[PDB]
Amino acid sequence: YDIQAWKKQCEELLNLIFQCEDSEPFRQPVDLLEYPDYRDIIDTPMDFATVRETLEAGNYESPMELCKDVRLIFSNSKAYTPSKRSRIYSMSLRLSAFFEEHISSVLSDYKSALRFHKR
Ligand SMILES: Cc1ccc(OCC(=O)N2CC[NH+](C)CC2)cc1
Repeated sequence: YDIQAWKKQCEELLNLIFQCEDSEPFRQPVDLLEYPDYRDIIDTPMDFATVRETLEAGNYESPMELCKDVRLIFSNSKAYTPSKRSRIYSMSLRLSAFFEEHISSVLSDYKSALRFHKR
């Protein structure tokens, strides 16, 4: 029933993701000196520090908005990878499975709490 519970649930999930070795390439923006053509392929860079900062600033209204930004991290990895067998893309696939496994109840609980609020 708690309409606000998603925020701490997302903070905790972000903490687990930061602790995970698979999040290393995604903890800060992609290095434009290392990948000089990055912005010719990727329109909207996104990373987990930006997600965490947006959440802490009180700039997400729902866990759906947070989930859209996290999914953008993974779609940017899929778009920039030169191959399906690349190291960073392989890490993003595992991290995405972990994120999706944990975010499902956060989204369901929030949507259920909002429906209860409007019963
Ligand atoms: C965001 C992104 C996504 C996929 C990439 O695929 C190539 C890769 O994973 N590497 C080749 C270059 N090494 C220095 C690191 C390993 C690279 C960057």
